[PDB]
Amino acid sequence: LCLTLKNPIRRACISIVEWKPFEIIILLTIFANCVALAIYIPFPEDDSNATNSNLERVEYLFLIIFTVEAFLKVIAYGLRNGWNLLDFIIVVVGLFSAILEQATKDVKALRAFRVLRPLRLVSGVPSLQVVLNSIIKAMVPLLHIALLVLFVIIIYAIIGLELFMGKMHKTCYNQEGIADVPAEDDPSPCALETGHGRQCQNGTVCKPGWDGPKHGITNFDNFAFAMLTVFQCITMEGWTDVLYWVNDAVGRDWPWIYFVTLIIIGSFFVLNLVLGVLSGEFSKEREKAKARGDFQKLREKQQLEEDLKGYLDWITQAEDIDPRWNRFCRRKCRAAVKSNVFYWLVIFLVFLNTLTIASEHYNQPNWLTEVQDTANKALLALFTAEMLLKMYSLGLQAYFVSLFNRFDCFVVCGGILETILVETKIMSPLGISVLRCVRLLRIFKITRYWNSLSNLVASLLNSVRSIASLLLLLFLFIIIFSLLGMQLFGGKFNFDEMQTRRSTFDNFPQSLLTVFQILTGEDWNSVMYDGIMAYGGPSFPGMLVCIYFIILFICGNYILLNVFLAIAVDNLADAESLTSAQKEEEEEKERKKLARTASNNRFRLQCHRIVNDTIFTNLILFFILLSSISLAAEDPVQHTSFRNHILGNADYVFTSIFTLEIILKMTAYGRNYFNILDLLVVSVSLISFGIQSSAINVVKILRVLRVLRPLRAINRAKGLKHVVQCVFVAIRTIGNIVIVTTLLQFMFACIGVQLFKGKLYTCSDSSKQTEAECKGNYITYKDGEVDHPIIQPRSWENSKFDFDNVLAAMMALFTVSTFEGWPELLYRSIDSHTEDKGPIYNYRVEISIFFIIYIIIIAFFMMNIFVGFVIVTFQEQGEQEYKNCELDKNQRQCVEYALKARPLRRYIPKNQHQYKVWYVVNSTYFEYLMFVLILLNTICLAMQHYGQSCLFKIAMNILNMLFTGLFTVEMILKLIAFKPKGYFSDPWNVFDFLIVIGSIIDVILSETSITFFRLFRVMRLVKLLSRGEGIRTLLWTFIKSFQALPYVALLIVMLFFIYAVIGMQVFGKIALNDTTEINRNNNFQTFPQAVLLLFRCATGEAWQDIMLACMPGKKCAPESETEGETPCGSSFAVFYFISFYMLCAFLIINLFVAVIMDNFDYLTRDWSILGPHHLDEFKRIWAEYDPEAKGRIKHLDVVTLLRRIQPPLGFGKLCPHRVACKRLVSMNMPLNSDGTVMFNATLFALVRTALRIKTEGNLEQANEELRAIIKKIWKRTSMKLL
Ligand SMILES: CC(C)OC(=O)[C@H](C)N[P@](=O)(OC[C@H]1O[C@@H](n2ccc(=O)[nH]c2=O)[C@](C)(F)[C@@H]1O)Oc1ccccc1
Ligand SMILES: CCCCc1oc2ccccc2c1C(=O)c1cc(I)c(OCCN(CC)CC)c(I)c1
Ligand SMILES: CC(C)CCC[C@@H](C)[C@H]1CC[C@H]2[C@@H]3CC=C4C[C@@H](O)CC[C@]4(C)[C@H]3CC[C@]12C
Ligand SMILES: CC(C)CCC[C@@H](C)[C@H]1CC[C@H]2[C@@H]3CC=C4C[C@@H](O)CC[C@]4(C)[C@H]3CC[C@]12C
Ligand SMILES: CC(C)CCC[C@@H](C)[C@H]1CC[C@H]2[C@@H]3CC=C4C[C@@H](O)CC[C@]4(C)[C@H]3CC[C@]12C
Ligand SMILES: CC(C)CCC[C@@H](C)[C@H]1CC[C@H]2[C@@H]3CC=C4C[C@@H](O)CC[C@]4(C)[C@H]3CC[C@]12C
Ligand SMILES: [Ca+2]
Repeated sequence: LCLTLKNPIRRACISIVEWKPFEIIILLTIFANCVALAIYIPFPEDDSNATNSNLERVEYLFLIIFTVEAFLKVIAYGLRNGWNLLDFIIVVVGLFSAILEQATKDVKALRAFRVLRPLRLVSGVPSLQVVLNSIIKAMVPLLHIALLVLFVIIIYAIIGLELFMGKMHKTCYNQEGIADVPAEDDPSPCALETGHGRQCQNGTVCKPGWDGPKHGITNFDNFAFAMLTVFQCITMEGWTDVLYWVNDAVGRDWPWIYFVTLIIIGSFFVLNLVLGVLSGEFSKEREKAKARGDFQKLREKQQLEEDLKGYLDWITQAEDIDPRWNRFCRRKCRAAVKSNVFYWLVIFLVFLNTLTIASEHYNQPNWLTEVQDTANKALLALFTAEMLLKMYSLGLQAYFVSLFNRFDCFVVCGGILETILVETKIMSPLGISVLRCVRLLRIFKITRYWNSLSNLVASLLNSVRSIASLLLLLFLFIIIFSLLGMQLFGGKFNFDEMQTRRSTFDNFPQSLLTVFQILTGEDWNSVMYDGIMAYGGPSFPGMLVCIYFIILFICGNYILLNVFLAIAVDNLADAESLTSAQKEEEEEKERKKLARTASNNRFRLQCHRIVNDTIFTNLILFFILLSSISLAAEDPVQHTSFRNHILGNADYVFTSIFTLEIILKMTAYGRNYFNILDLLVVSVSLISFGIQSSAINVVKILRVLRVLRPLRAINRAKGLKHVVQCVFVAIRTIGNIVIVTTLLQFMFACIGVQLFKGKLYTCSDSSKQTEAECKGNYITYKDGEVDHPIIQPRSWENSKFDFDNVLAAMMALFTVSTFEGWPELLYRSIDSHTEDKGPIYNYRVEISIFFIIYIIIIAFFMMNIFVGFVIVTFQEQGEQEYKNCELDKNQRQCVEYALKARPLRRYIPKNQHQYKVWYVVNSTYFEYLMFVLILLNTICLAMQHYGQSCLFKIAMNILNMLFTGLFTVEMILKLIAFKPKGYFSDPWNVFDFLIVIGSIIDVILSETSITFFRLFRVMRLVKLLSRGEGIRTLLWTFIKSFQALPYVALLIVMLFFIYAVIGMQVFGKIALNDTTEINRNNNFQTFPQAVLLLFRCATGEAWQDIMLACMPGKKCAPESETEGETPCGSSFAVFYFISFYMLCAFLIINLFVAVIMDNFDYLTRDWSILGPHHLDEFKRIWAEYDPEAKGRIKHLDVVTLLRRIQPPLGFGKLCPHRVACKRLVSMNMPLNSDGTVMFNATLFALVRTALRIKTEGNLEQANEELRAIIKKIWKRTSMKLL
């Protein structure tokens, strides 16, 4: 009993009264310890107050309590538990820190263990323990993804180390010497005159001796810096900063490949991998939950509540019948509610209330607020009257039994209280009158799929327990890391720079806000840089602290994806399935009612023969492609060029051929909605000729309308139209969530308008607190130097995104929900003081919850609901294939593999010396030696550092030559072992051969530059990825899935093309300028640059800033040619940049899930039972027993064949000459000769003996079944007939 020996009971009588009362006092002690840790405020440079001293005093009490508890629990038994060892080490480290603090007086750094005490609160309650274990157990399948991410990070770090090796160290120094790097405020790297980078064409010169872009933290100077930069880029946070810095230090044409490929491979592909693996795991758990019958409990309770709703009023209807005026009164009112007019009346009143609420804005007219107040009072009175009419008619038990009627009742009861409270001047309105807009969802009742939304809410209310437990786990994780961050960076974020940091760890609320901002992944690298500079800096011991921001980013973004996706998936796997269970009851029941009550020289010779043929079908597809290419190659920045002349003239013939084709189209038919489209587009193209001098506004909507050229090829490309149709179907399916999310967004926007109506204004200098004061000039000091003053004008400006009215609030909340620039908006809204005034530092921190709750509800919950709904909808679309035969989706594939299998060829040659080298090469020790040598070579490669010694470089070159020569030696022997005619018949052998000859030419060039071939040396490391079976199979299956669905990605390609063109035609002129989001690096001036900008926006880097930088009121380039001051730049940027972000993202969700879809077979596999992986090794073990594919085996070979098969496929460690061989020989094998039994026959016999066995005499049943529902067999199983 985990005790064995028992010491005398005289002092071990402790397990008697330690069950009920000793299990809770310790939990309260832990809670008090957490509160005390939260109260502690870290001061910079040993400062303190009274509260810190009191807390340090009570820490002694907590330590003695925990030590007494540990001693009592240890005298009970001599710690082996996982969660008790943690308590023991916590208490021992606490004692050590306490004695060190008492004796020596880093001591303080040692007490960072205190943050582990809240974690012990998990162990107290098993309800959180089980959910924590469920969260943890999902980490095992993602270890392969983690290893892949590590390998790609290492490879890209080495490649970037080779490419960008200390190049980011030259900048422009305006002063005659190196004093204060006089290059604006944030200097950028530059290149010398002989270089291809950026040269400052000013009075300044490019001179080396520069620390680096981000204080020397972001650069590929050595392996650690390069790896950190690659990770920070792969997290898709500030990768464009690194890209632009490299584009300034080196040329702009080469290094985009590195970052674009890194983003595509290490971010999008990895996210797809994670989503697929997690979806498979959740589907497996959902299928496992059927045995427990969780869905049965929800189903019975669903059909029971509707019984009570229709029965309580039924007996209430009996009360209304006279066997008093009261019953007559109740009868009239009861039928008044169920009149189909009262419902529309209350809907109209709700819409009127929404109209009244949504009409509030900054400095609204007085009559508007008077009508707002009187209409609000009238509508509140009418809604109270509606409440009274409904409650009296149905009754209290018949009213509160409805879930919705519990919502509007609370809404009215709280709204009247808030109304009176605001009326009596207690506080500004909170906004609780806005949630009356939820009742506007009652319109869905008339439409179909109202019950589908009700099923989701019912499932959520059923699973509220698990939802609360998961949210508690997330909150505890956030609290623990906030305490750790407060301990590590408490008061260390105070540098000399004029702008004090807002995202610090000074207080507990500030630490919570910073940790939440890091978890959302927005500007987390800035916090990491501040934390690095908080310590010594870019040195060896001052950089390790960066790992704190890595685990928090890795262990946090993971937890969310197992908290808000699972909740989204399971509660959507119930409701949909729930809606699948009732939707037959509403069909059979009526069927019960129905079953009772009812009882011209235009022919295919010279004008149409070569029209409908595929040749003409795909000949015009090439011409549509060429027309699109010509459209994409225009020059927007200049209106009159010879380049625009040829393409502006090449379309004249292009439209001439297309117009000719339309003549061939009017004769064939007298017309669906496709052959008009092109015609209509063609009908627009002729206007291009009829312009003359009227190019004022007609062409401004004529040239932009040319982007419809690519999208008319969907009709002529079968498969693309199918994908578009599937996309439209998915849109119509997801509308049910889209409308609800939009309504919730509108509600939050109204609340935000009520909160920050005009409060976000600020003046240029913080001294002036009103617009009247904010006038004239003021004096600002450059870089916080009292001796460097500059006059600057005083400006009274609003926020970039404000809450002045409902539309501005919706824009701001959208930019917040995209996680772009939300910390700045949060910290600007924190300072909002009064309706028309300026900001006060940290006036209301508590308003931050508004920006947090929203992010929890819209950003994290609604989006995950969206993704899970897409996943479940696609799964049910792929699952409804009504093929319910005997073989249940597994034996079908097993029999297919058994039929489509063949032994592998031997290729074991004679000429024993060649056979001797073949035996040497194939040995596993040789493969281990190669893996060791590859690791050594990549270690040598990952050792070069900036500022290295010349002898170091010579030694590295010598080692490179030695390793390369050894690899050529290995390649030659291999070649002689496998012969040139068979050595190259392997995907990996050709890969190795190209690298070796690619690593030789540059070796020759070393003694004679170009660095393209050097990178080949790194690529050999990818061979190490082909060693683990699971990761290799996962990668290969995902790659095949991507190969099988090209048109889904073609949709994203087409969307990128169209938008780009649109951006080139509209925003393609705006002048390039620094200190602006439109510069040499980010612009619409060329098609590749527009594509790069759109990729940047799809990644979501600073798109909310490019939108503002594309606003009207900009000058544009002198290349394009009175009134041209700044009349150049449109207001389309609101619809252009928002819609794109909502479209592209959706398309990506379409590409991910689909790729996941057709790959469920691997994702939900249950490797324990038989599967294609198990049957794969049969060929590998019979390859050496069959000279070729053939199909002829040895009768005696079965002796070792039966032994070599694994227990999952064959038999365990039992004796071979036993019932296994008896059953193998006793069954009905084909009636061939002694050893002329063919491979697939034996394979089918083995797979039949493994599972799915039947009585003798049913072989012909399998024979007819393998041709009825199983795919074609081509009469190839003649030798397998018996
Ligand atoms: C890659 C994105 C920006 O390009 C898109 O356009 C997609 C269309 N938008 P999306 O919102 O991507 C953001 C989510 O990435 C999660 N993330 C990432 C790495 C990780 O290790 N763990 C993890 O949870 C996350 C941090 F939670 C975010 O919520 O799409 C999704 C929406 C819901 C669920 C999954 C993806
Ligand atoms: C089908 C054509 C329009 C697509 C679309 O319409 C919506 C209306 C309301 C809410 C969402 C959408 C929507 C999206 O497809 C969509 C939008 C966003 I924002 C979104 O989240 C991505 C931004 N952010 C996550 C919070 C990433 C950091 C996702 I996933 C899907
Ligand atoms: C059912 C709901 C969504 C309907 C709400 C629509 C009406 C009431 C809203 C939508 C957009 C709003 C406008 C948005 C912007 C401005 C500009 C501002 O200088 C005066 C107010 C004004 C003109 C708002 C008045 C109210 C408005 C017209
Ligand atoms: C996230 C939690 C669970 C674990 C992460 C470990 C972090 C917090 C720990 C592990 C190793 C630690 C570092 C180890 C060594 C040094 C050098 C010293 O001169 C200052 C502290 C510093 C820089 C530590 C900072 C905190 C640190 C980075
Ligand atoms: C599959 C689709 C997206 C491929 C589209 C390829 C076409 C549109 C691209 C590929 C290469 C591109 C060219 C590459 C380089 C330049 C030089 C630059 O000074 C003007 C644009 C110009 C001339 C580009 C025009 C557009 C272009 C021709
Ligand atoms: C990724 C695997 C396979 C190879 C890389 C692991 C080892 C060899 C790497 C990891 C960290 C690396 C070190 C990181 C930092 C420096 C400081 C620099 O001034 C000289 C090189 C030196 C000392 C690197 C040498 C190589 C190194 C020790
Ligand atoms: Ca960002």
